[PDB]
Amino acid sequence: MSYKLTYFSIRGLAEPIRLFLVDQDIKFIDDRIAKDDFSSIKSQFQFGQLPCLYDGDQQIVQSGAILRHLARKYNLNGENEMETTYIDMFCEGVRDLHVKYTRMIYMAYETEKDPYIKSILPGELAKFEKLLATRGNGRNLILGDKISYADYALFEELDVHQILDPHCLDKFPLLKVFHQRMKDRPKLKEYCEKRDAAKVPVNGNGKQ
Amino acid sequence: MSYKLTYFSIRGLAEPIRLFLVDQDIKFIDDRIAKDDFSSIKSQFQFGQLPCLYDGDQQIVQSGAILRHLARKYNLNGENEMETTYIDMFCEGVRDLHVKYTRMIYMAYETEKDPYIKSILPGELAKFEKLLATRGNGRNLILGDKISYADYALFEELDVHQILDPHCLDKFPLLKVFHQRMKDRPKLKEYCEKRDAAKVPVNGNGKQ
Ligand SMILES: CCCCCCSC[C@H](NC(=O)CC[C@H]([NH3+])C(=O)O)C(=O)NCC(=O)O
Ligand SMILES: CCCCCCSC[C@H](NC(=O)CC[C@H]([NH3+])C(=O)O)C(=O)NCC(=O)O
Repeated sequence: MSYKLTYFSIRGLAEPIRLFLVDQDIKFIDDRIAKDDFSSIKSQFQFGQLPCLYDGDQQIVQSGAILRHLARKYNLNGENEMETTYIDMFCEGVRDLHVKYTRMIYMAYETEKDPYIKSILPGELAKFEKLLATRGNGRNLILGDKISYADYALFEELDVHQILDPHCLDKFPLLKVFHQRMKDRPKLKEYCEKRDAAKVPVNGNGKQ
Repeated sequence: MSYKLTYFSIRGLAEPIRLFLVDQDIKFIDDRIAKDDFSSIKSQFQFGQLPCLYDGDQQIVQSGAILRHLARKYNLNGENEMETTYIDMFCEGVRDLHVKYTRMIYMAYETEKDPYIKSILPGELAKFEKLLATRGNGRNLILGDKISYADYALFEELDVHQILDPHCLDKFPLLKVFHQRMKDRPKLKEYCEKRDAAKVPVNGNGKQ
């Protein structure tokens, strides 16, 4: 196949890209590497890291650049400049939350999980609840009736946070409904069921 | 008057945006706020954070989204899909280095500065030295002859690292020369010399 996505055998940074491809029914090689095999191939990647998307003869690293490239190719980058900017801004906010999440996961899970759930996460989710409402009253997708790459990133971030704290979206009905809407899309429903059956690790250290 | 960039009175995340605006002769209000004034206006921003670009009636937060929007608007976004993807990838790499840099600056300057300079920074710069060479043999700008938004980000990242370690580019001829080339652009030369004579801090904690 012409698309190949190389990453570790976890959800991590690649999962929104996987979700984009699965939902759009773009067939790809999901190339999942063992942690010990990475050293021998790391020099092949431009910053020594994954994920990497091979798109025909093009080798593209950096998850955000991969997503935006696919978005342009498949018309999921908004319909005008303002929409393009908005989904970019939204998606960058999602990345900020993921940074806070991964710092807690990898550096301080045993002591910072509880405080993160109680004192950090609610205020961060509230920013998205308010933002999501700006188009289509937040009752469909980030841009309203048309899907964009930012929807896959937000879906994943809400999903991993619900694993972490099953009740984190209780006070956020728009985010809760958005999450379920995205999970109900036929190709994602099937994919997420298989992902759960295999208990795919969210992170590289087994914590979630 | 049609642009206002609101950020703290440091270089930080805003500086590549300032550099883009100045060098492209885009007039803007450089709205540099005091740290104690931010608490009172925090809720006006979509993620409670700066920088913010007011572009006419549009309010755009997230430094990467801001710079990508300006690049589209002023045709500094590459001339085809591969170029646009490439500069995105390159610029995201620059941001990754900045994350390493700021973590050290804000969380462990006294214990981690020397190990950063000796044992992290050189391998990170080597990645950029190799990558720079893929277009124009890396002997002009990131895309070869045409400037792009990524050039401003690479320039600022190289400059702040040269403040940290004056000798860091000695053994990277392409990056060294790129830095020389960018600093000699007349609008940047004027702006940067005024900034540095005014002792504008790189970071918010007085370390650099
Ligand atoms: C234990 C595996 C799980 C770690 C989770 C972090 S994502 C993997 C990490 N890659 C990155 O940090 C990529 C960051 C880049 N900014 C992006 O968004 O793609 C990597 O290749 N790191 C491997 C390495 O540097 O050796
Ligand atoms: C305090 C001076 C030093 C600031 C250095 C960090 S940048 C300022 C910080 N903003 C961000 O971290 C924005 C990150 C965002 N991902 C972006 O790229 O714009 C902020 O508004 N923080 C203020 C806050 O959260 O209250």
